[PDB]
Amino acid sequence: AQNPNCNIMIFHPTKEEFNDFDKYIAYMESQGAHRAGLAKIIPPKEWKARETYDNISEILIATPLQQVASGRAGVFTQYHKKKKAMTVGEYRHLANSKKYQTPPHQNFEDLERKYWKNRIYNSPIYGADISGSLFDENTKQWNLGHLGTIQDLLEKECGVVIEGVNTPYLYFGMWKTTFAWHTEDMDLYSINYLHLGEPKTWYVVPPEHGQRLERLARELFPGSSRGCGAFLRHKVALISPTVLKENGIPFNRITQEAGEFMVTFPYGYHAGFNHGFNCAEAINFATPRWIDYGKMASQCSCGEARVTFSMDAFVRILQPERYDLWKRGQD
Ligand SMILES: O=C(O)CNC(=O)C(=O)O
Ligand SMILES: [Mg+2]
Ligand code: NI
Ligand SMILES: [Zn+2]
Repeated sequence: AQNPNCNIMIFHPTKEEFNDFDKYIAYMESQGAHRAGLAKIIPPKEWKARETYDNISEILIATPLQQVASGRAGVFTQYHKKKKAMTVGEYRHLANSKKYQTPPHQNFEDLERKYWKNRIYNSPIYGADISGSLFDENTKQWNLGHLGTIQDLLEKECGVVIEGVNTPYLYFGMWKTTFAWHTEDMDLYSINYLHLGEPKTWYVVPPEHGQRLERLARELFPGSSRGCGAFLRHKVALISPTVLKENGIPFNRITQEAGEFMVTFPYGYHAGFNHGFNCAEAINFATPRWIDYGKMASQCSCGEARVTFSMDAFVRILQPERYDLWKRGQD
């Protein structure tokens, strides 16, 4: 069995290997990359996402989100307070202000220490989940707006044509902006490209151990667990690496830098934080290997998770017994 310790793997495809996206995902899996839940892909030196980032300041962040924490430094939830719209140039200036900028630090490990010590005492503002793309239309390789759609994959594997669309999302971050512990909708893959700016640190639990994380989370967030049998679908709970280690939960960590891709694999729980002003693009995708994960994915039916239009068909076809309850939670 390849990668039996479930380490995060880093790949350096050549320009020739970068042509065929599906084939390269399958290659990475042949080497055991999925066992980690997360892989890094460093593009060939010949590749670029677009020519420059000099002309992005007028993009609008219609609903910036202030991430307010409650709890203790290593075990907390966050809620999202909506703020007034602002442009990317306005947001960048805000991120660089004395109130929000990255503190002085020695290296990524020192900054990680500072994040976990101090995150809860601040409320950073995240420009998350903005439909759009920064890939040039002429970029033919690993262009996150030109991937095969999940609806087409389901149709190819299962024969059933379904409604829905699959487009990318932009994320504008600042110091301490945080993504809570989660797997993707319907335990899909994700791919994330860090277009510009400061790094993003990731934590991940191997898919084969995801239920260990869920059991810890039920213990640590006991009111939330009573409220909902899949409350990590709410995307609000954080648990630090120190707490994970104290409770024997298997996990790994890695820092993504500008110009790098990360892939999350089906049922790979992940969480993390941004080092400073940055912009990422991400989208969900599927492969044949996903189908069995989609059929077994947990679902939130309490009302909190509320998701896209396109998840309806995935539940309806892959999980018909759960469909009626889940759709009630949507309405
Ligand atoms: O970058 C973020 O805030 C969160 N991204 C992801 O969870 C992802 O790409 O799957
Ligand atoms: Mg612009
Ligand atoms: Ni994710
Ligand atoms: Zn719920």
